[PDB]
Amino acid sequence: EYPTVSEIPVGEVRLYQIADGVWSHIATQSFDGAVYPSNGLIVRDGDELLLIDTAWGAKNTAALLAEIEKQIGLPVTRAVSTHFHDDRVGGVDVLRAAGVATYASPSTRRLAEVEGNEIPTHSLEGLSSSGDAVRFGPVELFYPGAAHSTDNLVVYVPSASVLYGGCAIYELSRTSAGNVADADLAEWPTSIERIQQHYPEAQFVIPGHGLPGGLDLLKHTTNVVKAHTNR
Ligand SMILES: O=C(O)c1nccn1Cc1ccc(O)cc1
Ligand SMILES: [Zn+2]
Ligand SMILES: [Zn+2]
Ligand SMILES: [Zn+2]
Repeated sequence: EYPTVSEIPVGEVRLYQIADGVWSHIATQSFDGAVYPSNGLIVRDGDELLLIDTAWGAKNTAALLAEIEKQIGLPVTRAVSTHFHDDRVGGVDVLRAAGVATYASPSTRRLAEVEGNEIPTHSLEGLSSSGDAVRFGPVELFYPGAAHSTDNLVVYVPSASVLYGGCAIYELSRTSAGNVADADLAEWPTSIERIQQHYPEAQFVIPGHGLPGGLDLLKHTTNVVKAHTNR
């Protein structure tokens, strides 16, 4: 069973194997009195690991590295942050001090610097235009267009048919929008459409928060976004 927020003390990290050589990591963080679960991804690349997104803070990200060594035992050599918010880049300095090469799009690096969030060291080129895709080792990176944020990327694992949608995709159990201060409401459903059209073969779909599912998370997200648009 997939872990939920009441099962994870803030400061601890769970791993959940999705497929051969593909895990999610789950952590929790408090914000404005409430506690929120958050996902990232781990993809085996030969005898090293590619990390997708931090565990939302320095403390959680150190625990993330320790759980990975405990349960997997392979080195995390590169990390990709899928947008500039703290649940994606919070902990980047911990990754760098551990010798992880940290990556993000120029768009994400630029926004992180303006917000005051931690800044991934390396730039991911070739992703500035909606529909752009580039290979990054064992995954494909895809920029669907602005949605939850103007810079959000999605990540696809072709060997396992795992689509990591990040925060542009909502879990089915989430029926209201949430933190859309930085969203492009007008373009969000169009960007989701681009994800559908580019990865129709996806078997598993991982949201940035909550329970994985299939491609029906995409239509669900469109519904929730349109309802918030019509407030
Ligand atoms: O929406 C987001 O992307 C986000 N990032 C940090 C906090 N949130 C809001 C949230 C709301 C409900 C949840 O189950 C989980 C998260
Ligand atoms: Zn976000
Ligand atoms: Zn988020
Ligand atoms: Zn729904």
